[PDB]
Amino acid sequence: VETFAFQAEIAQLMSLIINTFYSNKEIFLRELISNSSDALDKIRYESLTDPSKLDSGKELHINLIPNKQDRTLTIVDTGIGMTKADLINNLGTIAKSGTKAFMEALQAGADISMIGQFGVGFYSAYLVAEKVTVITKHNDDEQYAWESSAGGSFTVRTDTGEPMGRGTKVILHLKEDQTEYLEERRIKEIVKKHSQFIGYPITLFVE
Ligand SMILES: COc1cccc(-c2cc(F)ccc2[C@H]2Cc3nc(N)nc(C)c3C(=O)N2)n1
Repeated sequence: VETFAFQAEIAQLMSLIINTFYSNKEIFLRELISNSSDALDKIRYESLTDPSKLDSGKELHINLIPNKQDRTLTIVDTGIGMTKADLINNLGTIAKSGTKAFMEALQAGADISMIGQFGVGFYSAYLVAEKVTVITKHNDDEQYAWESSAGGSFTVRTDTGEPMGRGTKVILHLKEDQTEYLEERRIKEIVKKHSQFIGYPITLFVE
């Protein structure tokens, strides 16, 4: 298990998300579904010039899986996935610029729901989760588990768990007061409200 420091700017963003009073927490789901959709668009387009990129799985979809026993909501996609370099180097580079812009927008009167416009919507997971675990597999790289409970550090390890083919699984370990996001009716309401035109099947699993 390797432990890494977030860039100061990203730690600052995470603290803002965790600490700011903001009741409209439900937007985390739209942000993660949007990320999944982008990842699916990316593998689909790449496969037009290299069909072998789908050898790791042809089906392009999103699953939402609540588990009341574990108190987790998992968002699974069969998108492009992330390499180790993405997790430790590349995504932090884009996150730095997006965070700066988002901060400027907030000072000028924007609100937290607009986070996705700045390309850093992933961190909205921390509106509802005390810990986020991400399992990811990109073609030609290993399966990794990324994890963070904020506090300025994240971990990465090679994942020896259930092989996933290709894609990303975001596992939200929900805060004690955010268990509404495990309820079928609530998730259905939110998907209908904010994610109705996503161009991939979204299957809401039941418990
Ligand atoms: C999903 O897990 C993680 C872990 C660390 C950082 C990010 C991240 C951060 C950003 F600022 C902007 C974008 C991302 C991710 C968001 C993402 N989600 C999904 N489902 N799939 C992919 C390929 C990505 C991706 O390419 N980038 N995402």
